[PDB]
Amino acid sequence: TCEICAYAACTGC
Repeated sequence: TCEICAYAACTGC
């Protein structure tokens, strides 16, 4: 999912 931190959910990024 967070392959390139694609989604807003992908925090830290």
